[PDB]
Parts: sequence; C-alpha cells; structure tokens
Amino acid sequence: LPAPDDTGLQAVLHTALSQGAPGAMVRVDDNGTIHQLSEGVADRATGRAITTTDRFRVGSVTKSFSAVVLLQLVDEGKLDLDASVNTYLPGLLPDDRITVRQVMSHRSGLYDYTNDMFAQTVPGFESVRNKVFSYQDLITLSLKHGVTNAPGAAYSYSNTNFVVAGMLIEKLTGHSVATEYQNRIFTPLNLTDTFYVHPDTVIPGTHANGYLTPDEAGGALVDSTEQTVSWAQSAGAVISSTQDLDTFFSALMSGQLMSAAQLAQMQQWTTVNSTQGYGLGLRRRDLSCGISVYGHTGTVQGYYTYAFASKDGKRSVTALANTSNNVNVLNTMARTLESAFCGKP
Ligand SMILES: *P(=O)([O-])Oc1ccccc1C(=O)[O-]
Repeated sequence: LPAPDDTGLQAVLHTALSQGAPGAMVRVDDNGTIHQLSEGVADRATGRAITTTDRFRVGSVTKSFSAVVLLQLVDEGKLDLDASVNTYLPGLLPDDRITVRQVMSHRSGLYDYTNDMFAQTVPGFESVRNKVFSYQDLITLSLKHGVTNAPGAAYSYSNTNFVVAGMLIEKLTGHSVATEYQNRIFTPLNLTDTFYVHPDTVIPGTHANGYLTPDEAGGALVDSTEQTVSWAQSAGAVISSTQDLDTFFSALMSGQLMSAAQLAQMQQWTTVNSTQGYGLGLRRRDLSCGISVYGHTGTVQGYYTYAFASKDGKRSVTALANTSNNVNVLNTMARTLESAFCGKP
C-alpha cells in the first residue's frame, strides 16, 4: 500500500470542522505503525479537546458485530443463511420466503422504520432517545408498511434487517446480544473500550459528546450524547474507540473471527452503487486509486463513523466526527479513507 498521508488527513479534519463538526479524528494502524490525528472539541460547551482515545457511539458499525455473531452460529451449525427467517422466528415476517442471507445483505424488502422515526431529525431524536423498545416493537413498526421489493431482489438498506439479526441471535443462543458480543468478540479481541450497555444512556469512561445538527440551516446544535439507542440495538448501539474498531476489522479481514467459508459468504457483494458493495453486515468501498477497503459506517445521532480495513487486515482506519445530520461533514470524513489508503497524490 501507499504510505498514509498525514497532511491530507489533517486537511480532512480541518475541513470537517469548517463544515460544522465540533471535533474530528482518525486513527490508522498501518501494519504496526500508528497514525493518529484529532482536531476540535469533544465537548463544545466545556471546550474539552477531542482525542483518538475518546469513546464514542459507532452506530451502524454494530451491524458488523451482529453479522460476526450470526456467522459464528452458521459455523456451529445453529443457523443456515438460506433458511427463511420465519423458520427460526415463526410468524415474524409477512413473507416466509425472506431468508437470513437476504436480511443480512439488505435484500429482504423490509421497510426501514427509521424513515418514520426521523422524518424530522431533532424531533425524532427527542421522541426515541429515552424510549426502550423490544425487538418485536421495532419489527411491528416496519411491518405497518409493505415490503418495498420482492425477497432477494433489490438492495435497500434497512435497520429492520439488523433488528431481525438481534432477534435471531437471542432466540438461537438463549442469551442477550450483549453476552454474545462480549463472549464472541469483545473478550477474545481484548476490546477494552468496547461496550454494549443498552438501554443505559451513559457512555462509560472518557468520551466524545455527540452533537446533532438540526434540519434547519444555521440552527443550534443539540447534545445527543446520552440516549438508549433502543431504536437500533443490534443495528446500532455498540460503543467503541478508534483503536478497538481497527483491531476488530483487522481481525475480521485477517480471518480470526470465523471460518474461511463464512468470511467468503460475508464478502459476497451486492451492488450498492458504482463504487460500493454490501456483503453480510459488511461494506466495500472502492477508492480512487483502485484499492477497495472493507468495514462499515455509522451515523447514530451526533456521531459519524468510518471504520475500514484492507483486504488482508494489515491496514485499518477509523475516523469519527462528533456530529451527524450534516452531509458536508459526512462526505468530507469519507476522504480519510483516500488519504489513509491511497496516500499523497
Ligand atoms: P446506522 O443507523 O449508524 O447507519 C445508517 C443509517 C442511515 C444511513 C446510513 C447508515 C450507515 O452508514 O450504515
């Protein structure tokens, strides 16, 4: 790989701040050599500086954790990716043709309930932030709407799919998702900054606060740090750090978290757009220099995450900006992958 470009990383972070991120940071593990940069504030009211050791909400990066647990259950003979969801969770979905593999790759047609929840960003946050939902409650919210496409037929990202994932985990193991994440992932990889505390609202330890951008241009930021994340659960509620996400995706890509056969299933790409794919709870991004990287994004209120590794896991990158609902910032932060993997132009 090209050398990571720290000057380019610096510029990306600075641009993100100029676009409304209170703070922005990035860590690169380059085959044992660390790159770490941060700019701005973890807490915009106190002025406390952001740092790459600050814990944060990884949002939909959680889907990759959920997928790892499911794929280990496949390895153990407890789950068949091509069995129908309703084989395991009778009567859950309106169509007994929707399979586990389709849910995990967003090909199920299940309506994304979050489009109802967050039609208005800040009011929707205020509505859900202190609520506790069951898995079933979230599925019922989706099922108020028709499916959007035939099973398997179309890619359509939906939180509902990874709510199903958490249900499946809990039903088949008899354990909570927190227990499964801890025993299968957090403990074996020694992820000392990684937690699943749902429905607790506290972020353990030193953390970046999250700042939700309102839908109204120029509006005041809303502190969205403390919330249950019950609206997402196994689709979105993991807490981590840049070091731990780097460790996790390196371990994944280098073959440490499941059999080779299941990793290959995880990397069967469904087209997302001309430069992206989706596997089983896993994203592929194609970079300008002809490198692809593998991992996931997150956008939970107040936190934009990128966490991606090279194919062999030897270079991993995690970037965080502590705002959300700010596509300028989202788009800018994607450029950390360019600078970290493609290097200087
Ligand atoms: P998670 O809920 O963090 O996620 C989302 C939600 C909406 C759009 C995109 C994504 C993502 O980046 O995976």
